[PDB]
Amino acid sequence: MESLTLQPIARVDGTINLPGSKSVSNRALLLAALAHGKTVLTNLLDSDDVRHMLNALTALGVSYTLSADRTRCEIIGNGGPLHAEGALELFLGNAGTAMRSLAAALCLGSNDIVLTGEPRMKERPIGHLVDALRLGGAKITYLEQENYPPLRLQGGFTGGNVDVDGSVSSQFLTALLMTAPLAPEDTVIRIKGDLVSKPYIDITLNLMKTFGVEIENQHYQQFVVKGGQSYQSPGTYLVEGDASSASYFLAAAAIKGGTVKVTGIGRNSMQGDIRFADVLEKMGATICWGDDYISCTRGELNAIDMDMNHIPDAAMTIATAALFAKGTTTLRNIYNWRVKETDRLFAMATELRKVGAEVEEGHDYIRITPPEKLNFAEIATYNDHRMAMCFSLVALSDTPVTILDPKCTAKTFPDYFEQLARISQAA
Ligand SMILES: O=C(O)C1=C[C@@H](OP(=O)(O)O)[C@@H](O)[C@H](O)C1
Repeated sequence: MESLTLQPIARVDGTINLPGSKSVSNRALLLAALAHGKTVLTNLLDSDDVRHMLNALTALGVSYTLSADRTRCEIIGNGGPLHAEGALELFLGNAGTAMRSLAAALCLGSNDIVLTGEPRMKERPIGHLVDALRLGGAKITYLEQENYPPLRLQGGFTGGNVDVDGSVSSQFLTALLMTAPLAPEDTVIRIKGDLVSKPYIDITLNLMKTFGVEIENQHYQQFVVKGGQSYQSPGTYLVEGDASSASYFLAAAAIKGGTVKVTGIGRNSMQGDIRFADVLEKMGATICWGDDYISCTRGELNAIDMDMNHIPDAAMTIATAALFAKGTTTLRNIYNWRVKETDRLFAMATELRKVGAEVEEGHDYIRITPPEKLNFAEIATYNDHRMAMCFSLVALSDTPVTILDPKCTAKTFPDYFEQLARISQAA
């Protein structure tokens, strides 16, 4: 199969202009499609997950144009819920941000649409969201395994009292929050218990406000939404650079810099993953903040023991950075790594051991003891962009590393290796 071998990188230094945020991009596209008026999105991410959302909007009849590099999108708002019949099939790859949000949005009014995706997506849970949508009136059918896509959506979400489990994915609550304002009746969303990946809920509320809608957040345990609202185009909107994509470059500097500056995000960013910089600082790196940049400069690197529930995606980057730290690193409260692009706890533990680390794969945590020196390994990537990007960091040592299926980075960052190479120096 395809592979890429990275030669040892002696030092990293430079500036990277980040690709757009996948999280912001897909929310902005769906809201722009539902809104009244024309929205111009700039710095939109061009990656598989965004392309699947764009294809879905095209299939649903939404009109838009894209610039040559696909980062500028002029969307003609539908001025209300999107519709299709005939069990129209929308293929969503392994894009959770599209699968979960569209599963809820397309329950407004009447419809007959099927949502499906790649094999792994048919193994990623969605029952908590379906349960909530049904309590609000939606008719949803599991076409294969109960609690997982594919789904046949026949509409009917009118609002009301809806309970939702927030313990496995914040994407379910995000989906409900963006959908409820357009339902005819008011909706009260009660969180059953714990809420994981909380910062992503803040991203959703931020985007909804940009598109003209606010709701009552009662300490993240209950959300009161007024029905009968309409989203409105914000005019021109700048999509933040991707803070998760930034993690690899800031970590590279913490390991082998040099100073690496990423632009497109800064101290005012809405993304929870900018807090990844705080972790590097705790490990011994120096961080600089600007209005439109974050930079990291090599200091030292010491192991940490931290609850990473607030930054589950960027946290994976700490797992390979831990190979270069002094001491044993423990990342806790990351159970849902198991239900994402791949089971990330199994995958990370398996590949880390291949380069020499002693690793304890806990049920919802991972403990990593680095080897005195790394060895060469051919890294399996599990159709997971982040496994490829995380393991690229192994090359910031005396050994090369071979990454299988390097194009899997295209899920959120097609140009990843060219960008890592841009900051890679021989001297
Ligand atoms: O809503 C979003 O943009 C995302 C929320 C997170 O999922 P969970 O809430 O399942 O942790 C994150 O892991 C995913 O990559 C993107």
